[PDB]
Amino acid sequence: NQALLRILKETEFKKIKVLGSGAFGTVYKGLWIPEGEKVKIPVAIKELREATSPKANKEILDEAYVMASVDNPHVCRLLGICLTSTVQLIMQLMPFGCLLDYVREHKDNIGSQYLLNWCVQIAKGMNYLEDRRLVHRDLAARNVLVKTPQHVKITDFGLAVPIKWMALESILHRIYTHQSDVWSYGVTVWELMTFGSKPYDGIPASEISSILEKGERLPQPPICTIDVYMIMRKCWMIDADSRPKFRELIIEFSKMARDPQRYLVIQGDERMHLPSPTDSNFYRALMDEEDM
Ligand SMILES: CN1CCC(c2ccc(-c3ccc4c(c3)C(=O)N([C@H](c3cccc(F)c3)c3nc5ccccc5[nH]3)C4)cc2)CC1
Ligand SMILES: Nc1ncnc2c1ncn2[C@@H]1O[C@H](COP(=O)(O)OP(=O)(O)NP(=O)(O)O)[C@@H](O)[C@H]1O
Ligand SMILES: [Mg+2]
Repeated sequence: NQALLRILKETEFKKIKVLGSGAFGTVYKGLWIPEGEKVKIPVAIKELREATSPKANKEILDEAYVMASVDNPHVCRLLGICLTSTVQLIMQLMPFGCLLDYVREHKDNIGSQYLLNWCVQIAKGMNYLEDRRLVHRDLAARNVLVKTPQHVKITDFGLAVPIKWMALESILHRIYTHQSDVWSYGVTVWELMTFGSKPYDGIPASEISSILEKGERLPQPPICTIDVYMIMRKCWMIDADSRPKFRELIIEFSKMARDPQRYLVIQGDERMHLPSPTDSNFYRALMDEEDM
């Protein structure tokens, strides 16, 4: 459906403030000025690294239409594109940022309820991408965006190097499947349970494949019970077909989310903020009106 990707003019939007960069380009906080109107609508804008040719832009558009066609509460959708020399991409602005920075800044105030619900939502989004036959290839806490504290969405999928998030067969044989995404999901969960720790911190990326082949894995986070750690370890099995399926990950984390303090051991957990019905309805009406 071509109607899901809006082709924008350079003159109808403006970059306002840089937000960061990653690997494909630089992300800005921007404003869309609807023509003939007086309003300023905040947007996110990604300007590509290098300028491109009409041929490479066709490759861009072909993938852009796919990323504009997703429809799931836990998966971000691409909204627009500006075909300038350097192409500019447009999606919804998430004022809370990515989940990695969120858990790092709130590391002393995040309860077991939020952590397990984030795992559920990430698996729900990943299960949708598999249903659409879309391989993520870059699943990580940095590519999980926070719309509201109770609602996260996965982003930056389908962009065919994050060595420390890749499955062993991706490092060794550039093999990317939905089962290699499960490995990245396991590392993503590890990031959340360590409140944003860098996986294999201090180990050179050139040696990661060596340590994985000989049997070493990311260590058990201090707040994790053995039940949670064994899920992460199953995501990191050498046989890709032995790793759990995302639909299985949804069920298992939903079970643990029903009794969070038995599976996560967090200091002050009984004193952390729970999602209130009053808070969730307020958040929805102001920032998050989608179906759910
Ligand atoms: C020879 N030459 C090699 C490279 C070249 C090329 C370059 C770029 C894209 C391409 C095409 C399309 C997307 C991306 C990137 C890319 O990074 N995207 C993110 C994405 C992915 C999935 C869902 C979603 F909502 C967003 C994203 N982050 C944003 C942040 C702010 C504003 C807009 C944003 N858009 C979408 C494809 C091919 C073509 C051939
Ligand atoms: N729609 C958005 N709303 C708010 N912040 C965003 C949005 N898209 C991206 N960002 C942020 O912009 C910064 C740069 O994003 P990006 O260029 O994708 O880098 P990255 O995610 O760190 N690297 P990569 O793994 O390649 O995607 C990060 O801090 C993102 O969280
Ligand atoms: Mg990203």
